[PDB]
Amino acid sequence: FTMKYVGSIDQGTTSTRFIIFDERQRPVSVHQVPHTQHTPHPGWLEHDPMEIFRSACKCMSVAIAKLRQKDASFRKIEAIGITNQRETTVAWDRVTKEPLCYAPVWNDLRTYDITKKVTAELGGGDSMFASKITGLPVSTYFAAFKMRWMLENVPAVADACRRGTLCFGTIDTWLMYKLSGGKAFVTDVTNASRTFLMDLRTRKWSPELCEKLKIPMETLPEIRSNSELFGYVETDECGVAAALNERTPIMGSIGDQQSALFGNMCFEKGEAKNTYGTGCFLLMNVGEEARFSKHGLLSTVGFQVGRDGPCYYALEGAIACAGATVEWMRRNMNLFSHITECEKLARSVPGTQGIVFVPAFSGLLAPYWDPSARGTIVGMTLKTTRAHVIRAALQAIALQLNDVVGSMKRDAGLNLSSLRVDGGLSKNGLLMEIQASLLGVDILVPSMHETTALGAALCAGLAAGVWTSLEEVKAVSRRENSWKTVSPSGSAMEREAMIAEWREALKRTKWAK
Amino acid sequence: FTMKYVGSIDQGTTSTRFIIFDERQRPVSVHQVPHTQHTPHPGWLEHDPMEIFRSACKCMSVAIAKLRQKDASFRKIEAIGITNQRETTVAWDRVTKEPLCYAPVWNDLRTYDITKKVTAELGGGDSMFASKITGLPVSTYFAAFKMRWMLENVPAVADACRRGTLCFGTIDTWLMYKLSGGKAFVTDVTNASRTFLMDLRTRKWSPELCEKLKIPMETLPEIRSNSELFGYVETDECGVAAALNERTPIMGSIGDQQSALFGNMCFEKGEAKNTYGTGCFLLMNVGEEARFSKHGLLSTVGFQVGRDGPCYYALEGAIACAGATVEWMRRNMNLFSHITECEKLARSVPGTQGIVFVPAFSGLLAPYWDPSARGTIVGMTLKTTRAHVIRAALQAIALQLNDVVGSMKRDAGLNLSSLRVDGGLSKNGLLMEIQASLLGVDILVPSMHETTALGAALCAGLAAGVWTSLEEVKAVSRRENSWKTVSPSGSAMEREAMIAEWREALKRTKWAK
Repeated sequence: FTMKYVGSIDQGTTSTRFIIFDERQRPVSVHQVPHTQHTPHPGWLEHDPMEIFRSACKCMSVAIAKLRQKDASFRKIEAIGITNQRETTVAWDRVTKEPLCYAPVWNDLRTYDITKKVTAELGGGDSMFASKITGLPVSTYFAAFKMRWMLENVPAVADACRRGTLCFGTIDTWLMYKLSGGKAFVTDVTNASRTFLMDLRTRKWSPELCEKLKIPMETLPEIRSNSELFGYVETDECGVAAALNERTPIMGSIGDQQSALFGNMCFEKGEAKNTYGTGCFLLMNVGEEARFSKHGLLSTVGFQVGRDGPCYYALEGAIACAGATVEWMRRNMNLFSHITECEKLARSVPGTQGIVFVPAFSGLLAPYWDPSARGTIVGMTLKTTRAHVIRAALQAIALQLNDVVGSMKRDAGLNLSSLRVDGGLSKNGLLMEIQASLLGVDILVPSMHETTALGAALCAGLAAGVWTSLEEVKAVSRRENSWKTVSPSGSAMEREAMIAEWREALKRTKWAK
Repeated sequence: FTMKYVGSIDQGTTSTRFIIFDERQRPVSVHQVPHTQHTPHPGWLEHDPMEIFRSACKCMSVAIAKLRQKDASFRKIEAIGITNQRETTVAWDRVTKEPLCYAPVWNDLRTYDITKKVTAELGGGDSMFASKITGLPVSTYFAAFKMRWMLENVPAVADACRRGTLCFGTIDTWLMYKLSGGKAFVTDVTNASRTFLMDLRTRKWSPELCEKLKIPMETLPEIRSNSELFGYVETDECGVAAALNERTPIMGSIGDQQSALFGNMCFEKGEAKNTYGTGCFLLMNVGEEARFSKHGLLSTVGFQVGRDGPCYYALEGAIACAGATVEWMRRNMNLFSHITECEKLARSVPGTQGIVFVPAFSGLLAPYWDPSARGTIVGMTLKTTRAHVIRAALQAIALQLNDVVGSMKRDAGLNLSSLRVDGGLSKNGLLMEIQASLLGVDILVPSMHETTALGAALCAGLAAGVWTSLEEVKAVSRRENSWKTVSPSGSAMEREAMIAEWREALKRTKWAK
């Protein structure tokens, strides 16, 4: 008949974007809007929920209008998916339809005290005590402790709970709620596994944990899968219902990192993806039976297509300062001026010439979690230059990623075929080359990199019949979107030495608790 | 009645200078001449003895001619003092009055094998086997080991020793020999305390040591004080005699660090000097009985005025990278552009906010000697900037001196009353401030900065009758050349946290082999 279009709302930490994809999985229109990073106290971070909602409406409004110019024919989007910064938690009132306060963000640290209380009083000192249930350890990261914090610290959230009018939700839940004009109150499986309130295997709330954590189960959305009807766009903000033309269904919702796992087509077990952002997130499909880590890695839902579809599980590892380390060398240290210079400088020298740079600015994590680890450089000499330091920082990222994959490989009980990679630092050739060398697998860099956004459109398109199967979805990707492989070149000696040098380096990073 | 003037030959590693001073201790005329750095093998360094000799003659000539033009009251130089690069060793012939080879320089590593032979066979493994005699460990620096090397590897030397036509001399001896036409074969006690052949307690050659090191006592100069008649300039190379016009006595000889100690007026026990060069050298006057270190510091003669006058001893500490650290951050790391900016950037932050930079690029020295230590930075966060890193560098210079000082304080059973500072990094006002807070004593910075050259002018002039006593020297100086006094200015708790962070940091710097 004619060209069909699916919409993705990509709700991130620093901004909101809306992207329209056509049926050949190509993004044809985009708009982006930043929202304000509220830091009321040191280590705290909150976002304005209404600002996020509007950013989303505006993005939808402009992308549509721009597409209308490119294709005077376009009329309707078949369905819209949402992908979102996870763990961030919105508190709101069922009837005023308004937020009770600003949403604490996933990396916010206000809940540190509640976090000690939980592991001591509830876990007897074991921070992993609920890990066979949720997949997670206790930390400031997860939704639940944000909910507790709002209950304990914000009068409005208190009354509203008493009155039986309190809604909690992650950003997918808030968005779907406000988009539908208060009609939908749902969350998908990937997002709900980041709350600390969901049994990972059954995919249902945990009465046990909501009791002990004292979150009143009536405050929580219905859980669903990543691909099925959530509701429709009813709303009029920024004139969106009118910008869409027919009633538009919402048919995809999925956490950003899992979305990137899905948009990179990591459909079978052992298939993995790393997103280099600020920021590194690595996820591996472990298959249909959930696996639990003996190394501190997270167990989480990878994705579930359909009310009745199979739930695939993931192991997840993170690095905090990846693209942040490059920004730091640039903006904080004046080691170079324009992002271009980073790779050029690191390839200017043959190697790091005895130095290690451990950029644990925010602590360690991964499979060696250490909060007191700090940014460290060792081994310098009067021959050491900034180009060694830059290459060192790039090596450290890849070596942390190596320890993570190495942990995953043992926890899942399987191997890594290859690593799909997206985000900023994957535009860095030297980074990818060192990474392949260490891992010893091929690394695939996608030309169309809007992968996180795509995963959401995939979920919504599959539900809406735009695509019929994972099979079709892959075949379209294979046809439409070229790739670039980076293979290992590491001569097996160089690799193993570099790891033991890095081993030693890690011993010198403990700084201050 | 008429203006009196004293001359100073300052024969350093990279060049030679002749500074004329008036009785106000003002420098009125200078001329500088470089000499070639012959580096025939890696780790090696030697100078052309004769090139050095003509450097000084020509310095004398031109400086004297310049002062006759610009000063009508100038008639003659009352006396000449020599200060020099210590340990650098010349072998020359008693009759030809020429050198048998170039002079290994203090930092030349050719004597390394002979150094391990000595500590293993004479020391029984203990490189300190002679420090209660010489104040020194076995090491590539000292003159004895350069002499042995020359007897072993240079035919003409071995031959000349054979014939009894051999002279050995540090640069002071060589200069005074050649300047006097060969009439004076003398050394000062400061330079002779760097040969490894002088018993510290008598200030005489140790027949025990010359035996064990197989140096014929017949090849060595007579030891004298720093201030007394050495000889007279008689040579006419470059017309010096003609220039000098009258007959001029050489009446000052003193190794370069002891001359900085003397030029900065450290006459009493507890007074110390630090030269902020590449490069840090700290010397403390410890009184009239030699004191020995439990921590690796060198014991030496500080100064002796008069033929058998009172001899003041000293303790010597060094750090390897100071000015070198500042150049490194500019040149290798791009942290700043002009040298101006270093103190500017370091000043724009109130503290280091946790980070420690130990710039042990070439190993650790001083009282925690470790050649495996490498340059290392601990405690960085994403709030850390170049400014904090600059600051931490400067702090680290001060911290290392504090360690050297505390160690000297213990060893000599005494406090530090003031530290007189000089060298390029002494113009860094913030560094000067951190060091005063850290030590808790006043830092004195002289405005007439030619302090190394002046110590030699003062030796010669005390002996010639220009200044009548040590007290007149101090009064003229206080009268004529302004000192800057820099006071302690912090809290004892900030001090103590800074020293605590530091000890910890040191613990993470081992890296090499």
